[PDB]
Amino acid sequence: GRCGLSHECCFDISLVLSSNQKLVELDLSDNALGDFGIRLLCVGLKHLLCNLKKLWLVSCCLTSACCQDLASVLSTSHSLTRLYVGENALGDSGVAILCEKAKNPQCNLQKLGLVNSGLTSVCCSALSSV
Amino acid sequence: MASTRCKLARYLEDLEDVDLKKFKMHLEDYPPQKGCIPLPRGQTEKADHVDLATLMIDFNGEEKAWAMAVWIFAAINRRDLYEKAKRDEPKWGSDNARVSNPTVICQEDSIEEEWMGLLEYLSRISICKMKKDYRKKYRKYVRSRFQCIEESVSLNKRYTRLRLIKEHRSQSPVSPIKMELLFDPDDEHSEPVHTVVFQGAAGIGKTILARKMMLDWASGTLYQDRFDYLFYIHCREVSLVTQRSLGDLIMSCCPDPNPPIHKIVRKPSRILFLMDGFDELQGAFDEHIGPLCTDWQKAERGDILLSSLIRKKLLPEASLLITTRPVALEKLQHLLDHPRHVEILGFSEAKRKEYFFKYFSDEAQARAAFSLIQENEVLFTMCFIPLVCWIVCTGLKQQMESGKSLAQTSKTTTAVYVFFLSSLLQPRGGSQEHGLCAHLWGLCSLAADGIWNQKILFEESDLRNHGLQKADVSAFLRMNLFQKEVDCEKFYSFIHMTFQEFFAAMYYLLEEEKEGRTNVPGSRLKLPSRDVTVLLENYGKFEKGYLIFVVRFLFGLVNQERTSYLEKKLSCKISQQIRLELLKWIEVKAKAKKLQIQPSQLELFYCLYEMQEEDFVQRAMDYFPKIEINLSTRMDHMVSSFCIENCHRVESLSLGFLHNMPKEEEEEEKEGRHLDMVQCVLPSSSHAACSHGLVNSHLTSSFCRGLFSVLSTSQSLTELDLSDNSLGDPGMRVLCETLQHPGCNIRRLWLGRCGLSHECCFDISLVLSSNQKLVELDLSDNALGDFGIRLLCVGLKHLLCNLKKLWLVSCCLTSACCQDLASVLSTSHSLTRLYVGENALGDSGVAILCEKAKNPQCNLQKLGLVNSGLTSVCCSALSSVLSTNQNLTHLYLRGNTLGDKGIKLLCEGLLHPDCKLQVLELDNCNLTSHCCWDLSTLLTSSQSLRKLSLGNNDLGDLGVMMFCEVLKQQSCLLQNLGLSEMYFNYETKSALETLQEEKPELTVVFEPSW
Amino acid sequence: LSTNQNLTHLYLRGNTLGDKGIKLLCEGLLHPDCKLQVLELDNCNLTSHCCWDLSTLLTSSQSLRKLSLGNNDLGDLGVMMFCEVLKQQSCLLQNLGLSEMYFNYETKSALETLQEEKPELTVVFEPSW
Ligand SMILES: CC(C)(O)c1coc(S(=O)(=O)NC(=O)Nc2c3c(cc4c2CCC4)CCC3)c1
Ligand SMILES: Nc1ncnc2c1ncn2[C@@H]1O[C@H](COP(=O)(O)OP(=O)(O)O)[C@@H](O)[C@H]1O
Repeated sequence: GRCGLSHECCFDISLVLSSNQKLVELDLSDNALGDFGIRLLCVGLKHLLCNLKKLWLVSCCLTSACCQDLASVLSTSHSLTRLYVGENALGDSGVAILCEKAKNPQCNLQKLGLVNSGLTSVCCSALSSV
Repeated sequence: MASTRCKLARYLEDLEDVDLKKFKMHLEDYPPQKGCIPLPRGQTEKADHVDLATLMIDFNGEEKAWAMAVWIFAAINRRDLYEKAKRDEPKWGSDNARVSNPTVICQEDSIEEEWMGLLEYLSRISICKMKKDYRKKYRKYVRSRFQCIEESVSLNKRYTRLRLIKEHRSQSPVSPIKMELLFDPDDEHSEPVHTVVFQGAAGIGKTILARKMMLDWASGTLYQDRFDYLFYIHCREVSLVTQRSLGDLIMSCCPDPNPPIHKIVRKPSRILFLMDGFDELQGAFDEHIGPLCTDWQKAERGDILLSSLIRKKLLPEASLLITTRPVALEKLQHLLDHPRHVEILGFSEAKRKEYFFKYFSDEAQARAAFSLIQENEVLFTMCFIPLVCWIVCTGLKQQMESGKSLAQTSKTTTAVYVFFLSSLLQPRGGSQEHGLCAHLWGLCSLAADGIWNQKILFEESDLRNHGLQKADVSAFLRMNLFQKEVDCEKFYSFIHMTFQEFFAAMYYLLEEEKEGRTNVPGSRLKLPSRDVTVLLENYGKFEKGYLIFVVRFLFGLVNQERTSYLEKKLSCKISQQIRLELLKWIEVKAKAKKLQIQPSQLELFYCLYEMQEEDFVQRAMDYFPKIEINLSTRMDHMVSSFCIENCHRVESLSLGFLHNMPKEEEEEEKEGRHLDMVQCVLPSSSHAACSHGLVNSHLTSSFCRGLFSVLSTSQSLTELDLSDNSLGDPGMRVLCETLQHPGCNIRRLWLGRCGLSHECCFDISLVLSSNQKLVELDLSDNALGDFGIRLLCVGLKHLLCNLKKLWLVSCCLTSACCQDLASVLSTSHSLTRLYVGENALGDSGVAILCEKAKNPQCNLQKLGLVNSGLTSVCCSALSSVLSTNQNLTHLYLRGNTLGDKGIKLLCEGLLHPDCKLQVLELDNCNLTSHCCWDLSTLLTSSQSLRKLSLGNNDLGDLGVMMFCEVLKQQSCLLQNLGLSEMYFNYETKSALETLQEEKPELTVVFEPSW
Repeated sequence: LSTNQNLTHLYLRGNTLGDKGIKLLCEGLLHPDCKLQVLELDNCNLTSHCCWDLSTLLTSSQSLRKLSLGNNDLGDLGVMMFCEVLKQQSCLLQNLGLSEMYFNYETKSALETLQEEKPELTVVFEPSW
């Protein structure tokens, strides 16, 4: 966390997630990476990687786009227990995808970190059903 | 005699420097004569001649200042100045002074109060009165000719801020410049520029815009008040052979009983002519007619008057605004230079609703009808070019006067027109006695003559010839709502030129009222030929208005099923044989000549789009594998998408900016032509600047999803080109999913010179993994970087042996990527050619690029390393590469400095017999005569090489001489040699031709040779 | 040119004539008794329009050997007719020189193939690869 990493690393970190498997927790908070990074990290999250339960990704200067990416992995993730994606630039538009993924019984997530994300009341109608 | 200061300054110039010093001292020490106050020492010494004269006047007054000078000239003994001062007595009026607030010695002094106004009124008599008389009149007059009928009664309420993307110079800043400073250039650039032109589709509203633009500025309205006059001229009244002067043209706008034109002949470039519709110009017009016009008042020919006006040779400073039809641009564009092209677009989705906000009076009228448009998306995408929206709202409005709307069946532009006619011909048309179908033919006959004889303004003079001048046409007039009042004097006309061209197409199918009617109103002659082949033969002529809609509407009309139960007054086998005739027209165009004025491929695609149902359109679409089109709006994207849905097996698709497609020449094998640099000239750093701040919110995931959905259904398509396209990474993701489809079948894909980056390279790597059947990729000139190379490599090594060539030049690549390119080539099966030149690899980068080439698995053959920045230090490596590689045969190195030290190793690099080099490029390599002997020795001793290039180097007379010894050594079984770009005298050429004459085996070429 | 039995060469590069003048040039060699073998018309301010006219003479003229026409508005359509010149077997010309105008692939496209087809005529394209 809090380092200066970016997307090229996220390619390398995605390869690391694919090869370690025994890795159970990762903190990338406060690292200014963006969305492409989330795309590559997701192809990592979905290969020999059910064991990953927690992921810290706050303040990574992430736009809403990444939400399309976070949905698909969570749409297939086996044992992702906690997610911390707050304080990034997702917005109510971004979470509109983040609520679609949560309808399935396969969603083994337990916690959700959305503090200071900039969301408004319009997004509550969605997560209420979630 | 206005200024005494200037005269005193001239006398100060006359004074010698010693006399001037004495004059200053005397001015500072002036004695008290005639109440004269001496100048302060600092002011006198610092002041120049002009300033000192002003300071002398300011200190005491003009009369005292001159009197002081006369005394000083005598005191300084400047007799000539003293005599001149006595000889010349200037008038005491005053010079220009920045005393805006008057100041006097008395404490009360003076102010900018009423006194100023009184003085101004006393001295100012003509300027203000003349300006006032010229202004108010012109303004109110130009203002009251566009309203107050008892629909054209409110115009500004019908504004919209219509789109105005002004063509950026055709070889990013926004600057919409809609109203304010639209004529004004950028910083300086071109201050005296006068010509601006508007490009818009037929029916956009360019005629409306001029009326609005007049109406805006016809009240000042915070428009270009720094511009004095505007001149509206629509070419409906203007015709050939008129022999009328500009003043006659000017007095046409405002018929002044006492034309002040002598005062209108004032301040050129302060007056603007708003010329309207080049399409409206009817008749022949030579863009470079022989006779020339420069006289403003001479009664000259109508086209000649315009000719001088368009060339601005008459009235050299007059500004001009010309609404023009895009198809007619080439005439004026060749005619006139530096034209401010302005693309104008119709209403958007929301704006179309906002038009109904202007139009409709109730939501149940507005909201319900508009809701129908959204469901009818084919109509909705057709709801561009606001004229069609006018048809939509008006026609539906009338339907509400009788019933409820439906799907409206308006899937095509023609379907919009005919549905409008059906509601139009409701009350009296149904009865046979008052059947207007024969009268519909009557107006169609008039419509046909409207362009066949170029008389839009037929007037009562010709309507009586074509039909019932009083009784019947009055209903049609009231149905057409405007046929006479536009001219306002006596002439009669039509609503718009689309209607005239629409009815012109109808008469062709109606067999001219069948062959069993006739009954002409005196028209035994002047019948345009019922044949349609002549229509395509005169197609594209300005004499006939380029005949777009006439031909275009024919396709929509001949829909058999549609018009069968719509008209039952339709054509016969004549239409069926017309289709074959029209089929032949489309057939010949693609096969015979691609270079014509503008029979565009998309323009034909518009035609086939109107003609629904598969087979005829299929035969026509299968007449061209060369599809090179440009797109501007959803409708253009839709018609292109729909037309390609037909047929299959199509070879090549082309899109994007284009208009020039260099720097992408394929070489294949055993070619005499290779890929060479172009880089254009003008893109420079502007291309990179546009790639970052492009924005373009009007371009989205749409405009592409549908079009590429056709490509996903390619059905045995092979080649796709996307060069120069402004397609960014999101569109690239859509294209990659499209390619992923098993049914894409695409063989080659070109995306060079675009603005792509690494996110795409992730998507392009996925595409390479999924297509496999892709055999060639061009990513040249795309600023991507190295991460992209890393992702592209994991792509190159999965289900991807088939890829043989890859173009990656100018991709702003650093050396790092070389570590990546090595590993893939260390494992690549069938990568035949590689182009990675002009990137920032350096000798450090190629140090890896040589390591990979040692293995026998390296099935590479060509190598593009031109302009890569490499130096001699890297030659020691690649020298060993060539001997140890059994497949490389070509190497290109033009523009890269090596020097003879590096080239020395190159000969050793081919010294080994197991070398398979056939082609080498060494032009502009910074090479000298010294190494020429060394390389020549190899050339005789090497049999594998075929062609070599060595231009732009220090070959020298002695060096080029050895090529004769090469010939004298019969081992010179080379195939080609290319030298160029160096000036020499006769002897270099002298041996050249003789040995070229002697040698037919070797194709020696000297480019600068005669 | 018609009335002279000895003149065989004329050089006119850089001199503006325009297609109106060049139109008469074809007529100027229309007479069978013309003995012109070399003509220079590069940089003559010439357009594609007259290319058809001069081409007609080229097929119908046997005396001419070499011609130069660069730095003029030949156009894609105009340079195309040189293929029809080849397709008209009467094209027993000895050389042809065009240069100094940028075009896209199609101009070069037919060039090499017909140069490959034709060894009789020494067609040369200076800016060609
Ligand atoms: C790009 C190219 C060559 O096709 C082109 C550019 O401008 C023209 S044009 O012919 O002069 N103008 C029009 O065609 N306007 C128009 C259009 C449609 C439907 C209708 C109209 C007029 C009323 C119905 C569909 C899109 C264009 C052609
Ligand atoms: N800004 C606009 N607002 C509303 N309607 C418009 C506008 N511009 C054009 N129109 C419609 O277009 C028709 C006239 O178009 P016109 O100016 O003749 O286009 P063009 O000059 O391209 O043929 C009118 O019936 C009008 O309803």
